[PDB]
Amino acid sequence: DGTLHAACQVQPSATLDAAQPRVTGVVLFRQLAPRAKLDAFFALEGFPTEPNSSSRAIHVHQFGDLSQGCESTGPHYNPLAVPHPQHPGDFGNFAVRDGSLWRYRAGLAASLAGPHSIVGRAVVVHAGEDDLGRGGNQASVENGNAGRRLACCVVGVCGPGLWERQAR
Amino acid sequence: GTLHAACQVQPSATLDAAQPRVTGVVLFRQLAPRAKLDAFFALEGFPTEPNSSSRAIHVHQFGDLSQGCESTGPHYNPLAVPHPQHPGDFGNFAVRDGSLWRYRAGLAASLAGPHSIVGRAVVVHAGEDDLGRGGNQASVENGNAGRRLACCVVGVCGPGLWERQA
Ligand SMILES: [Cu+2]
Ligand SMILES: [Cu+2]
Ligand SMILES: [Zn+2]
Ligand SMILES: [Zn+2]
Repeated sequence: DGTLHAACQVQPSATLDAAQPRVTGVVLFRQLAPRAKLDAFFALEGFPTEPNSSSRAIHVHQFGDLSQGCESTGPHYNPLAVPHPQHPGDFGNFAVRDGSLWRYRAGLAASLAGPHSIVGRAVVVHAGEDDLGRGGNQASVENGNAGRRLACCVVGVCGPGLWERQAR
Repeated sequence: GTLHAACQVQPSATLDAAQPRVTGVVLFRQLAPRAKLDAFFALEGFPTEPNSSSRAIHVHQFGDLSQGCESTGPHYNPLAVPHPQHPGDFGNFAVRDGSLWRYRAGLAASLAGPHSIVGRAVVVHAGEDDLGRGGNQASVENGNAGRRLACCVVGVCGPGLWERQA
């Protein structure tokens, strides 16, 4: 009703080397009301199956600009000028098992509405684990040392269908 | 403050093997929240015969590429008006030798406000928009512009693309 829905078709970065994995999938967002915390769904494939598991970071980056693949999306979206991992799109780490990632998350800080909306911004999936600001360099407090940008998408307005169908 | 947006046009995920593969960029610039929108279109990949052709580009309701361009919904119509008065009804563009290149000023779409096209879809079609003059119901809903070939989700971007791509 006042519920907001968004979607993001994660696709490999245009700038990848042949050696890098090619990650594809979907991120869905659902926010029951403007003041509500964000719910999300993440389902990705294309990670290496050996090693059989890994931890990978996903965040929101400032610009839905895929002109240089994921590189052109800019830094973590940071409308309140705070350190990582206080950015609204700091979604954290996700467990990859046998090449796949499948996870719902709730209580996210980001919004689909208002001045700090992530609609039209980028979701970026990284090669590495987010150290959550606990590493011993400046990068830790910018991006969590999450490493190379594997795959990304622009967050789009969508209907309720995708979320309803996925939930079943 | 000026707003800029970009849309990285790519072939639909759901094309068959015999359809053309159209790629390129649409850039947007809005000087103030209630200014008319300026847009730049630069695409390639159209069939090179017929050497000349006219092809429609529109904004569709949903930035949803789950089914490629098919899942982007109908034309975005926040102000409840018939085709071709939708804000993202960009009209027909001259394609010559596979390519399309055009600047349009003073479009009645917005990057700001409740009716923003940010996060919606730009869709490039195989045919020409009949601009509401086709003589049937579809004509005043979508202009009978044929199949959806290529699309993208409109993204917030910095000033750089607009300065360089012109
Ligand atoms: Cu990131
Ligand atoms: Cu269209
Ligand atoms: Zn961050
Ligand atoms: Zn229309």
